[PDB]
Amino acid sequence: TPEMPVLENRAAQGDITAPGGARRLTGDQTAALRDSLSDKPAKNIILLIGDGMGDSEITAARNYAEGAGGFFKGIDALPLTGQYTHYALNKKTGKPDYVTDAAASATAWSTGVKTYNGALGVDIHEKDHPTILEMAKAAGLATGNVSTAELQDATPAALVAHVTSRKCYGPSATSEKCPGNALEKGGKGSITEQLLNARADVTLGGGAKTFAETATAGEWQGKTLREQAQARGYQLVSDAASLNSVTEANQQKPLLGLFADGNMPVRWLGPKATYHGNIDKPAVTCTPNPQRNDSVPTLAQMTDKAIELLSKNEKGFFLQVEGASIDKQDHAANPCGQIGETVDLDEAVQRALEFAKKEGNTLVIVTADHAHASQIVAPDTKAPGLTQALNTKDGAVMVMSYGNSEEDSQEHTGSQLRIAAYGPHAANVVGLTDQTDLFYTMKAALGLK
Amino acid sequence: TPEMPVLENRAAQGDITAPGGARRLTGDQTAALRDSLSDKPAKNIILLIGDGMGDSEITAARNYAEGAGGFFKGIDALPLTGQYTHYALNKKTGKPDYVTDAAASATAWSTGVKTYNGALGVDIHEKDHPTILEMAKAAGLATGNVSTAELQDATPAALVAHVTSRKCYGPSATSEKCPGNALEKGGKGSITEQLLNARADVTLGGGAKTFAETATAGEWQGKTLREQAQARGYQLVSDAASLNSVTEANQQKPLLGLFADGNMPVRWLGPKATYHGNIDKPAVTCTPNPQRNDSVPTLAQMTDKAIELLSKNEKGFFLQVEGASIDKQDHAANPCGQIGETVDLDEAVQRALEFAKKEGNTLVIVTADHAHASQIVAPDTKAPGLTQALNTKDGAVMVMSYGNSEEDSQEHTGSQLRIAAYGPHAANVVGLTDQTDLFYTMKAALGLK
Ligand SMILES: [Mg+2]
Ligand SMILES: [Mg+2]
Ligand SMILES: [Zn+2]
Ligand SMILES: [Zn+2]
Ligand SMILES: [Zn+2]
Ligand SMILES: [Zn+2]
Repeated sequence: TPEMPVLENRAAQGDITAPGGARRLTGDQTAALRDSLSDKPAKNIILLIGDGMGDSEITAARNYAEGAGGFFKGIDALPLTGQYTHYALNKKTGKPDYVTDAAASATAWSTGVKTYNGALGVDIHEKDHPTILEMAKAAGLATGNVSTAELQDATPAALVAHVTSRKCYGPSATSEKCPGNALEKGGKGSITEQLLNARADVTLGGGAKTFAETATAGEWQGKTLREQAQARGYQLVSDAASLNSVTEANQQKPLLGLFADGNMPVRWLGPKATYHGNIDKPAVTCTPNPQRNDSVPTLAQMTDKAIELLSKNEKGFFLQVEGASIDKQDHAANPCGQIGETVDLDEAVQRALEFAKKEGNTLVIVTADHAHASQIVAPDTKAPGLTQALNTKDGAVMVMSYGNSEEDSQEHTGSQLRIAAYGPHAANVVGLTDQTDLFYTMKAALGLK
Repeated sequence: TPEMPVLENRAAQGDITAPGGARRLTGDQTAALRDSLSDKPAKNIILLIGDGMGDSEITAARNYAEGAGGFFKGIDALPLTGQYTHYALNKKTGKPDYVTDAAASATAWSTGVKTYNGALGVDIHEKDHPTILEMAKAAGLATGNVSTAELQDATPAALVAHVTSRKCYGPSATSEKCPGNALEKGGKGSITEQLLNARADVTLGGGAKTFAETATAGEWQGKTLREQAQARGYQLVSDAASLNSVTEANQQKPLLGLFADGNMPVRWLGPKATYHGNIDKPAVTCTPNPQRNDSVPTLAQMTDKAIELLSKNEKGFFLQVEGASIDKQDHAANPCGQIGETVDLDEAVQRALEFAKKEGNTLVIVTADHAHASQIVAPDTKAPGLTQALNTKDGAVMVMSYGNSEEDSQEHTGSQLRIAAYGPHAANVVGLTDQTDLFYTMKAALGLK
């Protein structure tokens, strides 16, 4: 069919010190872009969330990994781009809370309604709203939700659970934090419980431990959430090997991948940024993480199988893939960790585009939930916060900075950030939009009511 | 002719607390976007540089001025969008310097070659390269260069001067800082002298004092740079009233507007951010600047007249307009002063679009040289640097942070930033591009050799 181009090379054209050497473009876009514009309907949609992966996160990753004139074959390759707003809401006044958390933002792009920090699937009135995933499942479409964080953490949970607070993981915490939701108290239940009820075809990530809890009320009272899964049809896999033995993954044989007690281990090791570290200490070179066992699947691997299983549905599918720890390491002021994670995601995003071009009716979207702390500063910056110099692909030093908190956790920031898309309806992310528009853009491309 | 739509409303559709209330989109873009793609040649081009106005600077200003669900009629209204890279070069190794200054960046978009921080119109070998303005003048097109900074400052000087350091304002400093350029030493000369030789039709800004210097060598030796200007044909205006009396402005009657000794006064007052200021001090509300005399033209006012004068050329024109102090107040950790300047810029950008739509073959581009320091943080952020909470249009507090420097000057940052465009060839800004492409995009739109 009329193939929509996917940016093949936005890397520098040559000698960056020479005239025309640093150009990313080779010729005029007008035609190429025009060939990317389609209001055909998406058969499927894959949405890649780089948790806290704003433009600075992207630059620092490219800069370190592929060099300043380099180019991410996935993240940088989506043709249509824009910047979106992601403000949350103050619960009491319903006023904008300029800086959102994982909870409110996820709810935003999945239900189309703004909310307060810490909420999952509810508007500020605590009223429920159906998720893009739920709507899909009803339409007969296959659903998938992948992530490197515990499956209970906001971003993935936002598509299946409806709770007043995000801390309402499983049984124990919900009873004493989300009573109105508590199963025993007559509510729908904990995030975990609600996820198992949700029943999406493919659900992979960490968070094994919240499955150790036993239900209190309900049909499965007494038994651990784990057994309830199995008992209800769920195939349980815990490693690369078992993950590959799957062939079918459908409403009767849903796949539940629990690859870590909590979050999946980080891709790279590197010390954490320190006070004056860019000046008092040697420049860092990132290293692979010894701890991460070779049996723990990688985001791209997870993304790959999901796609392979999900693609079987004649109607189509929906898949959320999250590279969660970009944000986490960003909170930890740990460059190597964070950068490596963005790389991890780029890899997954590559795997998504590859399929996007072959199939031809897919919508690929890459973006973040919000902006974060890290900033690329000058080698000699003498800062008040946490810094650290890194040796980049170019053989140059690059200095990173964390200084928007004295609390030991570096904070999110409120800046608008990038949203790139490729395929049918990819046009709706261009210019300035709001994260809730993302929701509407998925519903309409997918032709959902 | 086929009119290209200019984003009329990306404000929220309604109640931000309700489902679909926070949306900026009202329908599908595909067609509207289609109707914006043209490879027709631009008759003219207007380039709006918000010095240091990256996405965080845009959000903070829209948040405070128009509210989070608000929309900038100028800045936010340009249909086509993308993110570009602006790294500079190390002079010694020709390696990437991840964080450029005003000088190198300006040089990148105007000549099309990367350079080291502090250079104006030279590559790292100190070899000269023609500017887009210079090329335009030769092509027979009208030229204009507008700024709120002293005309000598990098951003506006980059289009007419070729100096080893940006500190080579006029006579004195050049002799002792850019010997190879110094007139008497045989060189082309100081930035001022080079500007006066450049002879662009319209040149308005600040920097009156560098014109008090007297040339040393040359035809006009002994006399002050100012008399030389008059002696050569320049119409010298110094206020709104004189600026409006101009009718012609061309090669024989070139206009030179010097509206301030140095930089033009800022638009808004507001105190400077302080340590723990968001917690220790009351929330601030910006105020207009009392100092700013009513006779000092405003950026939009200046942009307006430039356009009016420049529009007279049957061939076309080229116009660089810079809102300079966004960056200057940003260095100063002064939210009210910084936001005010971004607003000041939006006003001028509106002017540009207004014309852009009427004429029909204009290319408008709005962007910044680099990213800067400010960050929108949480009301209760307990930070190491400079903070300050402000009362926004929403009636909510918005906290801003400055903490990438213990030096009393807040630093630039290397993050990739937005670049929106409207008109012929506006497509070439979509996706990831590099600041030097911007140079090639102007050259081909304007059909220059
Ligand atoms: Mg997450
Ligand atoms: Mg400037
Ligand atoms: Zn997040
Ligand atoms: Zn976070
Ligand atoms: Zn600057
Ligand atoms: Zn600056």
